[PDB]
Amino acid sequence: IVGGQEAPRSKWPWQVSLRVHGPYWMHFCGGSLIHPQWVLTAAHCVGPDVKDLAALRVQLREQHLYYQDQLLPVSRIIVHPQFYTAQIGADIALLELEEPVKVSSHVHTVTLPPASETFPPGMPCWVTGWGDVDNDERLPPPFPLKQVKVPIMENHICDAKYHLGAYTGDDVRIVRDDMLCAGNTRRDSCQGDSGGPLVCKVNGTWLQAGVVSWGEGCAQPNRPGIYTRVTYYLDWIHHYVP
Ligand SMILES: NCc1cccc(OC[C@@H]2CN(c3cccc(C#Cc4cccnc4Cl)c3)C(=O)O2)c1
Repeated sequence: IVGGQEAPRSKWPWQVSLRVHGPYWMHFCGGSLIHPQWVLTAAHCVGPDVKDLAALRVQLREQHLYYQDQLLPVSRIIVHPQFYTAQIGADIALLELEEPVKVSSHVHTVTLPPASETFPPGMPCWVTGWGDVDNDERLPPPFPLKQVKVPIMENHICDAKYHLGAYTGDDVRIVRDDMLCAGNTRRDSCQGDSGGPLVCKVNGTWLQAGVVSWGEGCAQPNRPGIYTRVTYYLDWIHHYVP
């Protein structure tokens, strides 16, 4: 997370950390709890190549990475079948936990948006994670969960931005309809936040608008952060999640 601050302990009870086996179980992506047994994340965190489930664990909301881990194994990794690269799209995946977790005020699910919600510029939205705090700058110990409020940019304006300083013809769409843009040169997600949630408060309820997906670096001019647009994948999600 670039900009913003440490999250208060009561916030973002759905945030999870994805861990890969090594000298220690290291954080490499975010996710969100959408059902007591299911985690939503980015396909690029776990694909397109099939990896060994044994080498993956999920950590539910904690204030600091690593201190008091309770790591959870995964029974299934379901990756959207359209996925092969983040720039193309369908950058979305589901992890089924081996057990359903218990929920409380401290750890619970996020609400998914209705098919119709567009998330227009000016909506209050936050992205959260334990990712880089600037380009090639990791989150320092003790690894607090960070949050930042990010401004939504309409897709067409984001797409135009992405064409500035680029050779790509204006009619070749880079920022696609199944994607969403947010952030600026002071506020953004970054490497290590991938797969985590962008949430917007709508009529008093937090809805997950986006999954952290890609962008050119972090907080760079004319290069807002790009998120998988959750509304586009609701039917797919509901094929697996009760
Ligand atoms: N700040 C959000 C965020 C969050 C999490 C991970 C993030 O990046 C992870 C990786 C790094 N990377 C990347 C690296 C270098 C250059 C480019 C570009 C471009 C471009 C420019 C103009 C027109 N067309 C195009 Cl395709 C893309 C990317 O795409 O994914 C970003």
